[PDB]
This record gives sequence, C-alpha cells and structure tokens, in this order.
Amino acid sequence: VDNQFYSVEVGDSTFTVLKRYQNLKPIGSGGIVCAAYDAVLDRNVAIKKLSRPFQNQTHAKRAYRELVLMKCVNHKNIISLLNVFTPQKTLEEFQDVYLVMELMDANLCQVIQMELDHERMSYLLYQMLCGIKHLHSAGIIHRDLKPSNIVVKSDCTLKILDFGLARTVTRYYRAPEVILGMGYKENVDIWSVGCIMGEMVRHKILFPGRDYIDQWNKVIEQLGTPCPEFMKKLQPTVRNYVENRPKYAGLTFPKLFPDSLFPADSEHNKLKASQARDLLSKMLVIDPAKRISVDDALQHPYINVWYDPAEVEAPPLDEREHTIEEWKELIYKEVMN
Ligand SMILES: N[C@H]1CC[C@H](Nc2nccc(-c3cccnc3Oc3ccc(NS(=O)(=O)c4ccccc4)c4ccccc34)n2)CC1
Repeated sequence: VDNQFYSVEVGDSTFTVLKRYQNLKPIGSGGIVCAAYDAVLDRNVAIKKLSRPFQNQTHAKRAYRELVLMKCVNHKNIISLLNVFTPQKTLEEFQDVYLVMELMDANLCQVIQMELDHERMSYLLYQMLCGIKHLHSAGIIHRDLKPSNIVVKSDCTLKILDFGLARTVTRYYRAPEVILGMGYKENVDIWSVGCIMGEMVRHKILFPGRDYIDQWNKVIEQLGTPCPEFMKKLQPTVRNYVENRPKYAGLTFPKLFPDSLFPADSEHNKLKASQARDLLSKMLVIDPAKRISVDDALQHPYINVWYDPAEVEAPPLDEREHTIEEWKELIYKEVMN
C-alpha cells in the first residue's frame, strides 16, 4: 500500500507522493508547493504539502475549512482539488496531507508588474467577480482577497486559491469595515478587488503600511475622511480614535489615477480608460453603504462585455473550537473520507 508512494528530497523537506506524480520542481514555500507531471491525467499539476496541519488551531481550522469547502464549491474561477492523500496508513501515524490541483502559470503579484491592455485587465476583473459571486452565493464572504492568492494562466484564465477568513501576514487589501471591526456584508470583497485593480493600474501598492494605524492613514489621506454617517457606525473606542485623526478632503480619481497610467492612444482606449477610472471610483469607497455591489460591478460597461449567464449564475454548517487531537481526527477523516 505504501509501495504506491515514493519519496524525493525537495530543498529542506521530503515529499512522499503517489507514483503517478513525476518530476517534482519547487514553486513555492512558506506549506510547500511543487509542480509535477501527473501520468494518469497526462497533465501538469501543483502539489501542496501540509505538514502536521493539526499542530495548532490556527493551521488546523484553516486546513479543515479549506478541505471541506473544496466540496461545497465547483466553479472554474475557484481552486478545485484533483486529489487529496496522505502517505500514512493509520490515524496514529498520520502527519502530512498532500493536495493536488491544476498547475497555473503565475500569481497576480507577477501580472501586477506588467502593463496590460484593457481587454486582459477587464477579463481578469470579470473572473474575480464571478468567483466571488459564486462564493457569496454559497454564503462564503472572503474578506482576504490579495494578489498572492490569485493565480492565472497564459491564456488569461484566473482562479482564486483560498476561501478567506472564517465568520470568527499581508493586510493592504483589507476593507475598512474589517480594519475597524465594524460588521460587513458581501461588498466587503469589492474593496479588495478595487485595491487590486488600482495596483494593476498604478504598479504600486495603494495602501501600504506596517500596521492598521499606518494603513488607515494611507487610506483617508488619499480617499478623504469619510462622512459622519460612517463614523456613527463605529464603536465608541474606535470612533474616538478615527475621529481624532488629522482630517483630509482627499483627492479625486483623475489625480489618484492620472491619464498617463492607462493606455490611451486610440479612441477605444481613451473610452476604456475613463470607464476603468469610473469603476475604481465605485469600488474604493470607504463606506460600504455607498460602495458598489458585486452584481452591479458585473453590470458595469468596463466588465459587462464578458457577461455570460452560464459563468455568472451557476448553482451553489458548524464552525467550532477543538484541541489538537480532535483536529487531527477531523482532518484525517476528511482526507480519507
Ligand atoms: N511563480 C509561479 C506562481 C504560480 C505557480 N503555479 C501554481 N499553480 C497552482 C497553485 C500554486 C500555488 C503557489 C503557491 C502556493 N500555493 C499554491 O497553490 C495552492 C494554494 C492553496 C491551496 N489550498 S490549501 O488547502 O493548501 C490552503 C489554502 C489556504 C491556506 C492554507 C492552505 C492549494 C491546494 C492544493 C494545491 C495548491 C494550492 N501555484 C507556478 C509558478
């Protein structure tokens, strides 16, 4: 049963996988990820090694939620699992989980460093929004979208790699309502998409900062101090702190995103430029009550040329604390079924 597996050294770690997976190359560390050729499917795959994911509750809750959710969702813009396995034979010896998905070519950090035409940028954006809408329809509100957890192929197809934060580290993309602990709804994810869109245009992180204080300052000093209605939705403590900040009017969007940042040589590109700038202005809106929704962003002219009911309207529960040993059991049952 273990002769089904072989081991190879990859850097500082050891991968022990099914024999079907061949010629492993490292493509990411931080679990460990390898590219591989899969002889049964005749295609390339990415193999992720979770080492002792039950070693603490943070690793374990995340790993478990991820595994479970991969069955609560089938959609081309979201990560899909081809295979799950462990080389260990019994609950007692169990250590590692390996997860296999289709191999993609790049993450969004890499694409952000490139200039893109409007057709590519808009298609990428459309796919993000489709994936999010599918998620929201399943009751999953992500709240942690970022360029590092989105991946693309050379043909511009896109996938979201994880399922976000639970109902209960890079933070530049987190919504104001998250950063300020204020409660949220579906369009909390529009903010992050706006941060990503804005970065793709400017080639610079919009709201960089070593901590949330820093981040909040970078947000208001560019977008302006938000309205009184927004302030009055904050808790006494946080509202105090946010209202006693140096005030700002902020800048308009032609100044935040000058005409020289876009391709605007032809009439096609001049028009798409102003339309891009319009969508940004509906997305980077501090007050969730005034921020565009996902359905409305899909209907926007910059995005809607791609619209397709098939992709947009595809069909769609406890969260609790446990010890290490209980997590190890929960997780092992999920990889074994
Ligand atoms: N420079 C290029 C970047 C893209 C690379 N191709 C590629 N294709 C697919 C996935 C990845 C990838 C890269 C780095 C880290 N993770 C990657 O993929 C995964 C992310 C999350 C996964 N889910 S998870 O359960 O492991 C997870 C999610 C969130 C937190 C913890 C664990 C993956 C599961 C199986 C296989 C790959 C997974 N990378 C090729 C090289």
